[PDB]
Amino acid sequence: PQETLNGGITDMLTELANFEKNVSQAIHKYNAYRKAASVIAKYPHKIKSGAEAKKLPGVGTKIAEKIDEFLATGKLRKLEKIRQDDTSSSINFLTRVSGIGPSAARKFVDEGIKTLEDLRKNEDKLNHHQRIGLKYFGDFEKRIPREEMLQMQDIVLNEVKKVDSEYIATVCGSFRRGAESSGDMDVLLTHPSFTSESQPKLLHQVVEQLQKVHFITDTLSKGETKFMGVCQLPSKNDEKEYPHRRIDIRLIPKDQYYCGVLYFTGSDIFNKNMRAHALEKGFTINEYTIRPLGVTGVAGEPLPVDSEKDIFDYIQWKYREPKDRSE
DNA sequence: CCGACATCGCATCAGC
DNA sequence: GCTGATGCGA
DNA sequence: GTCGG
Ligand SMILES: Nc1ncnc2c1ncn2[C@H]1C[C@H](O)[C@@H](COP(=O)(O)NP(=O)(O)OP(=O)(O)O)O1
Ligand SMILES: [Mg+2]
Ligand SMILES: [Mg+2]
Ligand code: NA
Ligand code: NA
Repeated sequence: PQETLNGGITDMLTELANFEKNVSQAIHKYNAYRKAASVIAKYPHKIKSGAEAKKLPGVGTKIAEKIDEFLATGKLRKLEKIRQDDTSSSINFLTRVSGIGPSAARKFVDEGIKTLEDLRKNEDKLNHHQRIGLKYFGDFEKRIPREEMLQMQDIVLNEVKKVDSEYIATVCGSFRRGAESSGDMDVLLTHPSFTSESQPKLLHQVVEQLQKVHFITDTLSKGETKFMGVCQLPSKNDEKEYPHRRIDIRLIPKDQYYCGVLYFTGSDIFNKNMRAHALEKGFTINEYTIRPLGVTGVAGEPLPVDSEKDIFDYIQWKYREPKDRSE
């Protein structure tokens, strides 16, 4: 449905969502507000009353009232007030820095630190993730065009095969679904010598090579199975340098790779749909495995999976190209 | 009336 | 020192 | 905040 159809309402609900997470520390009210924002933004009619919207799953009494006040006054008093609030609005803002959550932001604002400049003055009070978050605050809220993503995929698949040609890597996320832009790069990785019933060196060697050719520039976190960091395309000729980008690389056992690929390909709402279909079918799907329920409710052993399609077959669903997995 | 609401790897903190 | 908890991003 | 056992 069109943007400014009920855009005024969904912006209201998303604002309310973020204050719940970042200021009130009420994570379930956060998800609640977003569930309503989502179900309304897909509703193909301009909403006339709070009662009209209350018919949608996720829209209860309190949001129905808020919609009324909005439709009648063009604003929400509680939201207007909380926007005015110097403490609460500063807390909400600081959480836009990756590494700073609802709790850290609460602390900074307590001891007087409210803005980016305040963060820049106080580097010694920040940890490694947060410094990188501050350093790339602007870049991180930018989107990545598919053309850049393709160029990034080139570098990654190249350097990975160059380390060891038996590696298997797949760029998942929205990129794999064909999207015209992406928020980050989600890379999945496996090797024929790494399974469930089974070398930690496998992930480290890939990160290292990518740092060598200077594709990876910073590191947020890194273990034996998951890498979170920053990456940048090399800049061409004398043209303006590319934004720094968020990139994830995680090493998955060969056994669990395609449950991994399928899950991390998304979309979000496709996953929950395909998890519940799926449920009436007597199977249970997580990111690792698919297991059979289970005549009382016991899970049997993990079932063998050697492609995405296998998992589609178990639950008797027609395989669907990542292109169509928007839900 | 009252609990569930997605889930997990990693960094750092709190406590011993 | 170690172990578990907590915060964080996704 | 919403839904439902
Ligand atoms: N809450 C959730 N429930 C089910 N799957 C989820 C999930 N959160 C993440 N995933 C799975 C499904 C997601 O598709 C996949 C990648 O996570 P992202 O990179 O955070 N989201 P995407 O890459 O699609 O879009 P973009 O990055 O351009 O903003 O991880
Ligand atoms: Mg992504
Ligand atoms: Mg991601
Ligand atoms: Na409802
Ligand atoms: Na943040």
